Amino acid sequence: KETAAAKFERQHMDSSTSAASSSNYCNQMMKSRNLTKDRCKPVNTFVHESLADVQAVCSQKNVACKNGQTNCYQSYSTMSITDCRETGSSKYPNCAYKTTQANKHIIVACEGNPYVPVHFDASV
Repeated sequence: KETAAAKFERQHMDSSTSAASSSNYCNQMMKSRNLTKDRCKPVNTFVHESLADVQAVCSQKNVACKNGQTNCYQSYSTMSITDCRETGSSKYPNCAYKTTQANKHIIVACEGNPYVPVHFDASV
């Protein structure tokens, strides 16, 4: 299984593109990253950075995760994120998304050795 840090990578990292170049970027992109291989995942976010850049968020500002958990961290600078939200009924295998390209600060849930983003939580 694609656990914690690898699952973050799978779900989020899109470094090859600096931004959602299309209003339908998420539709295709979601597929290639294994996210929609069985079911069309209702909501997800891509993050247009390297892993190294996002590891850098884990030691900026400590925050609470959306549930209340103490192990989420925010960057002092805005990051290029692409929110992928299902539109017009996301059916398998023709998964249908609405794409948002935004430059917002990110909350990554971090741990491990070396200390790495394991889960993405919120863009603020």
